[PDB]
Amino acid sequence: RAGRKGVDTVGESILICKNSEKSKGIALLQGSLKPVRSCLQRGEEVTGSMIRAILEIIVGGVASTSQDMHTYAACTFLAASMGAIEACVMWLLENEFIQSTEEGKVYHPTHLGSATLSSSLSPADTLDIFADLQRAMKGFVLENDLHILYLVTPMFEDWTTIDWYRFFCLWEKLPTSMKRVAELVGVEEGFLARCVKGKVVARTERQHRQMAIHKRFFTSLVLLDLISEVPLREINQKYGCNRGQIQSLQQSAAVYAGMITVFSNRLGWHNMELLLSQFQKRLTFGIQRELCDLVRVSLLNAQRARVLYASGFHTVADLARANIVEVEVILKNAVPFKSARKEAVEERRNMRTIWVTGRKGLTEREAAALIVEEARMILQQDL
Amino acid sequence: RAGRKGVDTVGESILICKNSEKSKGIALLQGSLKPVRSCLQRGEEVTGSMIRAILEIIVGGVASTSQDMHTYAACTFLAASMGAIEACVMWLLENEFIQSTEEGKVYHPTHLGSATLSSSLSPADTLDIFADLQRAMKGFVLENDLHILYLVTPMFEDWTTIDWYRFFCLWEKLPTSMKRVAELVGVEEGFLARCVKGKVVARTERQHRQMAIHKRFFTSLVLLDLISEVPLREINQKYGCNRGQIQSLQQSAAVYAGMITVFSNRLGWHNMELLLSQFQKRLTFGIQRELCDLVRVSLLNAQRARVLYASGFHTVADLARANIVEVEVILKNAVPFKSARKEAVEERRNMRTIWVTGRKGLTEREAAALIVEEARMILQQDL
Ligand SMILES: [K+]
Ligand SMILES: [K+]
Repeated sequence: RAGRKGVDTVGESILICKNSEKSKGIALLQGSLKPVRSCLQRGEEVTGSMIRAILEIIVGGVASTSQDMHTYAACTFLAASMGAIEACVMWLLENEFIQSTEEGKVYHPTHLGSATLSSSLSPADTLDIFADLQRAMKGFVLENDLHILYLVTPMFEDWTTIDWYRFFCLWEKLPTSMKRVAELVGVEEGFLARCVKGKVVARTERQHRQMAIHKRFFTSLVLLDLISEVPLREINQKYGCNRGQIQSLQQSAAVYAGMITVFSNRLGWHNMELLLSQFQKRLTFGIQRELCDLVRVSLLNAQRARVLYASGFHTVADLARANIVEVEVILKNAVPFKSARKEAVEERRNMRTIWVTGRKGLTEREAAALIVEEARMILQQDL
Repeated sequence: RAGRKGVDTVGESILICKNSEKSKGIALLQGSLKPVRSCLQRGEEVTGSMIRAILEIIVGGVASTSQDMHTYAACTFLAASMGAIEACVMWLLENEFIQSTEEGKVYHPTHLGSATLSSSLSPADTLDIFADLQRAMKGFVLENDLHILYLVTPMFEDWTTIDWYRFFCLWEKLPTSMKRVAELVGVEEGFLARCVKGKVVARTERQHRQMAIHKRFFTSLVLLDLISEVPLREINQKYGCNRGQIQSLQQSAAVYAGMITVFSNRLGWHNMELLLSQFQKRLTFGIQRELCDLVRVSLLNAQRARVLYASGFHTVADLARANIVEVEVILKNAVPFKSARKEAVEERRNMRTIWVTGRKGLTEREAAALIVEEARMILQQDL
């Protein structure tokens, strides 16, 4: 990124080092990129990338027989550099992903197969997800939205560094209704104590998904406050994570929530599907059910939707009838100031202070007129 | 075992083979024993045998410091053939087995440590056992003896080849009170179906202790009927296992039941200890609580104790007052015949038909007199 084309004569790069790390710095300047691996490499005859690859072609209906499988193996990048394929096919058979009809040896997708493909889910993750859902449908808590959120809470990657001492403090202060959900999932208070007392991550044993469970329940709490319209600064102080890690999490959970919804629909689990089908939109914007209609407008996010709701505008229909200058004023009240704000400067009438995507700078007035204009266009398309 | 010392001139050994397996047979005749491994060998820096070895010397109080540890490492068979030790010490620290007091670096046993040593349990198994007990004390079924038996049901080795189709048939016919115990443990009906329908053992994943759970619950059912004085032939037909596999199981479970009882006592878990402390004796002989007093006599097993109980002799005290020839007759009624038995042969008055340990052949009369004689000696020692 050193050197602007058409602007600079040269691009300069400086790597600051010490005498001790002097040799490692030179290694980088002379270093070159490593050769590209296939990521489908084989004491592991089976592998995730291959299992998914084989599942996609069989369920999709472009690979039926055993001859089609090895023909596919020829097209891979792994074979370009110049058994394992057969192992993945059996794996799909053992775990009810694929069917075999002896037309000798022809493979067809199951309901679980077609569901996994439509859900864009990884076959390795689908097994635990399928069990987790069946476990939840045997005993489910409906008095709050926490248990539902847990099912759509992603835990395939760490989104933040969790302070366990902070976690235990929230555990005790946690209401009884949410402790019931914790117990029902696997959250044991004993494991939480062995985390604060001693910084033993363990996780060496495969059976230590016990760690992931507590990380997942911690995350669901964050997502619970998030769709409860709890301020980002409160969530930051309460949990110990920045706004960057949160936004990356909600956009991840919004997508994941859609996956579990599709997965539940293709298996015929209507009751479970019915509950989940409202959280994709709520996780995206971080809102409650009431603001779901307002946030259809492009410029209206969580903060702008709430202040317009609390001012009499509950729906797009109510927002189309709106007086523009009234919308503008309500927007002006949602701004965050360090001092308890909420002189006359008439030189700020042209200040473009509202950002969009692929944006021209919008004034607070122009944005308001756009919100009312868009609301009317949507109101007509609703008929 | 070919050649009797002082009897035979030679010992002959014949290995019958085919032309195809001819070469493998010669390999055995010329073959010799492999060198003895240390079984404490090290991508495994930690190992079970070492962890147990280190735990025993610290808890026992013969190894306190870090110098004592490597001094011990010198005495091992592994070092005789001529790092890992330090890894095991940390493991004992991470899992609350051992304490460290910075007298720089001195290691002491915890309550969990001293309990494991007194229980003769393996440190690797103790972790899951400790969790299983804590899980059981949160929700425990007392209406039957099944849930208690599960806690003392050993599953570290396979004692028989379980027919899963047979298992599912017993599952449906299983009463509601015992289905509640199954659910409470982990027995899912879905996994039972995927065993009968398809012979997929899986168990490749470490998290597949789900297999062990169903094997363990199957075993507890056998142990339940066993202490319910259900005939060995019925248990054989019902489950599909021989009397040899059963006897090896009960003597294994009798010992294991004693271990869990001691383990519970050293942790202060009195309520749990109280329930378990009656099953070591019942698992040994395969009896109900009523026969616990009778089986104190050496010659009285499960079968002989029951027929004497059903005939008026409930205790050793009642058995000391007994008329010998009456005891003899009751014993004669407990014999199993193929025909519906239960001529006059007075030539069988000297037939030694009762076996003992380190035995002279006992007549049904001599045995009866021994039972009454022993009962009197015990009755006096009871005072
Ligand atoms: K929007
Ligand atoms: K006895």
